[PDB]
Amino acid sequence: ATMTSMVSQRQDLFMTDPLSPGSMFFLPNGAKIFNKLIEFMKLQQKFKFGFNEVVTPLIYKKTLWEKSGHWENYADDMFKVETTKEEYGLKPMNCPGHCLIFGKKDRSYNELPLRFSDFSPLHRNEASGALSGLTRLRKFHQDDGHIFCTPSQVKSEIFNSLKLIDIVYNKIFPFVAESNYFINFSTRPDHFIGDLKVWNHAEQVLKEILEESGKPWKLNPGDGAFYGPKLDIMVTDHLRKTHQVATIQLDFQLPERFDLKFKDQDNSYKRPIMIHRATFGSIERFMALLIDSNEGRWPFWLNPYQAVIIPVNTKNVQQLDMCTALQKKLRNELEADDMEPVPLNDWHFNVDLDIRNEPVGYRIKSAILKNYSYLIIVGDEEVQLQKYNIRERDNRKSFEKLTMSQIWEKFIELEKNYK
Amino acid sequence: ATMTSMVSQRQDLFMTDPLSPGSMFFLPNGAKIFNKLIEFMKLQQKFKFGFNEVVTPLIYKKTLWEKSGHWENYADDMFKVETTDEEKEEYGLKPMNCPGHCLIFGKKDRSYNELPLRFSDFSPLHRNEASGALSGLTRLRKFHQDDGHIFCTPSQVKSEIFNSLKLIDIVYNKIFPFVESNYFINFSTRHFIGDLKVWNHAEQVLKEILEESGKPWKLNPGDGAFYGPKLDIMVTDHLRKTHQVATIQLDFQLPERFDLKFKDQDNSYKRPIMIHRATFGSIERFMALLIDSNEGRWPFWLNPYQAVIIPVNTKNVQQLDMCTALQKKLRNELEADDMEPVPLNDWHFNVDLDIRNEPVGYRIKSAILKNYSYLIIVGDEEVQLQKYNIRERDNRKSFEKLTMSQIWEKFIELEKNYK
Ligand SMILES: [Zn+2]
Ligand SMILES: [Zn+2]
Repeated sequence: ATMTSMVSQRQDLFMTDPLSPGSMFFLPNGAKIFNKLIEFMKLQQKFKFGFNEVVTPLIYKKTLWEKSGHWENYADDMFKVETTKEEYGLKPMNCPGHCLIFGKKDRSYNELPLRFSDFSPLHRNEASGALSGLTRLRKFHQDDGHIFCTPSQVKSEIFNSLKLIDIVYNKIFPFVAESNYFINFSTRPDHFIGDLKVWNHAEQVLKEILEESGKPWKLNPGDGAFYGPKLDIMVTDHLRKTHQVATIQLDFQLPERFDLKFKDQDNSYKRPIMIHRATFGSIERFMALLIDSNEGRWPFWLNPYQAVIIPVNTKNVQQLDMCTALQKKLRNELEADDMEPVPLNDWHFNVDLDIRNEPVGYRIKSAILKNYSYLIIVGDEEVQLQKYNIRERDNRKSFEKLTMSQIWEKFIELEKNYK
Repeated sequence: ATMTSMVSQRQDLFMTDPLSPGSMFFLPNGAKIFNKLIEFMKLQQKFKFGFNEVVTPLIYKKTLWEKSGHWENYADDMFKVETTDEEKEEYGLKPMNCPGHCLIFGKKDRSYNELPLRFSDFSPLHRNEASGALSGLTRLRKFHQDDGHIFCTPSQVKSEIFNSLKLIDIVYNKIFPFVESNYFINFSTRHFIGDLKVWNHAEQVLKEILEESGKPWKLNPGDGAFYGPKLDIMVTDHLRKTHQVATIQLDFQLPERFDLKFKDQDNSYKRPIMIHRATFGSIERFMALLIDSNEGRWPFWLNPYQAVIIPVNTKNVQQLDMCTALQKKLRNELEADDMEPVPLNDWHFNVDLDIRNEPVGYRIKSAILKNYSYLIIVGDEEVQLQKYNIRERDNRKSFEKLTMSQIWEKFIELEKNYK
């Protein structure tokens, strides 16, 4: 039994049905987690690193995949469909579409760097025994992106693109001069395409980046790719298992095969440099890694169960009213029979309430096994003192006596700073 | 419509390519509108009407659609996926999310206190029509429907319906005043499963709720051939055209056909009554309606271009600084070289800047052309008084001279009103 499957069983995160083999179901909780990760990524891309989200078509004509050469390339690794017969097929990747977007209009050097980002679902057909859990899948969401820029600025872009990664694995996340990840730098093979000039410019720029990075990097000379240099992000498990999550890969083949052009400052037509960018890699896979790392214990913001309120006596009126009040505040929800709707950027916390008639210790225990980030209990003392008893799960000495307000502000100041 | 296409051309909303007929290109501005509408509906369903978002797989075995009953009537325009060098069980693509949610409900044992249990699905849908039957935003192959379903005991039914109507009364009766009611309803009983007197009982409860409604309504033979009664919500067009924006279905067939059950307080298994719900319907279509009605006039909430700053003298440093100050301090963007992450719920505004060297009147030339919702101008008097000149979109005369913070607070208090 995998850790993933186990945590899913416990928290009701995921589902799998034979009617849809290899395709992942997301329950309301897995929903919350997924959507939250995606939201974080979106904010970071749009409001910091300058990416513009687009939504591309899921399926394309055979002729398109033939233009990119990914038709014969992906044979049984890609699904297919027939139309009323042109023989359409489903996109394993976002690349060709994002090339079309660039090609549809006349581009100028002043629009560059032009960066696109797409969260659209991706379907890949793999052997019935090849796919296991979230790591190897059929239908999987990936956060993609592409940078179209003049060579001069390439370095800068790479830098920024790495910074994002640095913020993800080395800052916002646990599990390991001393950093979380190292980098595999993949140089030119013996057989390649595209002029060697821009090739060496690229490679040199990269050598400079990694050199001044401070992060450790393996040279891995000569492996991949005929369309140009790669960078693989490597993070190691607490179990010592080494994982490649995201990859930054320059592509010289698509610009030439899709014939993309941009007006330069010298008023001549030059072909733009394309950069494949990923961070979370496979979102499902990323969630996998997170699961294996935290074994089901989520940071306060990502946690499907943010906190729980337990009254000492189920039949105690004071405690009941107090708890219900705090809940109603923390969840921040509006009645359905009402009219006025919910606004934007208003805070909402899950905050379940246990009304079960069992003993206090029982709800404590069960709620602990349930992973809740914060346990808030109300006894006689809590009632008389008009406060709440709150604790973090991962420490188990906190026990702060806090007012509704103070709690609200604490959770807000939590999701604001993440962690 | 050449309207939607015109607005798409001026605002850079949507793109189309021969290589993908039926699939719409969503790129950055149209994607902004899209994602924002979707976000609104999200918040509303989640923190108000008590819905849980889920993500179902795009691929399902033909066996599923068989067992559901869609493999017969709706298999006509449905799309199939082979992708098999061997069997080839003939997995079909999902035009609709109906069966998936039933799978989700039936997966785990449930009881009476888990109801009403409401899901929602924003997952992409592909329905294949004739090559010429395609209207650009009206009918596509690939589109996103808000969908959603409800599982509740009979006692809950009326309740769940009323609330489900309230949601509508938000979007139409309130939010969008495109034209004391903005809508009227329709009717049902068009191959069905079960007893005739049972379906007639459903028509009795639905007619009973419409009798208790207080809204205009009509009748019709052919709506919702199955699994039971229904209410079609029609909107009178800009000019003399009635459409159907959303549909509310009452389905007694699926619960019995998928063998769904729960445990009533008496500890006996009863068959749940499910309600198919929709509000936005097709988001491409709804978006089309919006485009036609508003012409590219979209309010400050939905607007891709939220505003523009005009430096009456473009070569003046004193004015420029006061401009960029407002820009940077408005969009609230962060440096790309920082390790500083973009927080959540932090406000952001598009608020472009025109440094083009021309007469100020020419930079005002296209503002209301590009359809900016506000026009901000900085002159000498604006620097001396340390404020900005704000001109309202639809107000040809009235303007306000406001400090930065006032523009901030103003915009925030605006987008919070869904203005
Ligand atoms: Zn790519
Ligand atoms: Zn349905």
